[PDB]
Amino acid sequence: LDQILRATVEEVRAFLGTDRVKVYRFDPEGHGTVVAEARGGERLPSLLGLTFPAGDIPEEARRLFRLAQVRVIVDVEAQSRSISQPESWGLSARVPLGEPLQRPVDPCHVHYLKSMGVASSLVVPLMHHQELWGLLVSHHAEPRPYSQEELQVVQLLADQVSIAIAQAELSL
Ligand SMILES: *[C@@H](C)[C@H]1/C(=C/c2[nH]c(/C=C3N=C(/C=C4\NC(=O)C(CC)=C4C)C(C)=C\3CCC(=O)O)c(CCC(=O)O)c2C)NC(=O)[C@@H]1C
Repeated sequence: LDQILRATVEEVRAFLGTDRVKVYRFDPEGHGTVVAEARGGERLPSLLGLTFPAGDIPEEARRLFRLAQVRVIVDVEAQSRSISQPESWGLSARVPLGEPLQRPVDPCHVHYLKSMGVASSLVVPLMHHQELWGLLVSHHAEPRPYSQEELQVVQLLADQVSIAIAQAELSL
């Protein structure tokens, strides 16, 4: 899979022409690693082989990817801020998403991206069945809204990729 996932990121970037796009594999201990990444004009350094700390994503946000499978970051210019709430109570996957066309990320995450030279990035999850295997994400150094039609291409492409993770898994 590590090999296939590598080629998958090469085709993805092409379709989305995104400067940088990487695949994120989720481990059972919460830790994840980068097994796929592509850079345009060496503009963005390589992070391949680097391990990211799960602490980067508590759990509430991670659930949304498995519950509603929908999350995107708007132009850091719009300064969108996110925060926790006492109401909590997450919504099941049985009921409709009922979420805004956009998702704000707390300031602590805003800078994290800014420090990465990212302004607007789309986060498409890679899952199979009821479990989550990994997470996909595209980085754009410029504002660019998404369309329902174009959204499917990528949103679907990811689903087609997540499916590869499942079928290929049987191999190993
Ligand atoms: C600050 C106090 C906390 C923190 C920030 C933080 N990050 C998220 C969520 C995400 N962060 C990323 C980052 C990445 N993009 C990549 O390309 C990669 C490697 C391939 C990473 C790791 C992503 C994709 C997410 C998920 C999207 C989302 O916004 O949920 C959060 C959660 C958001 C929230 O607060 O609701 C936070 C807080 N990092 C820390 O260590 C602190 C805990």
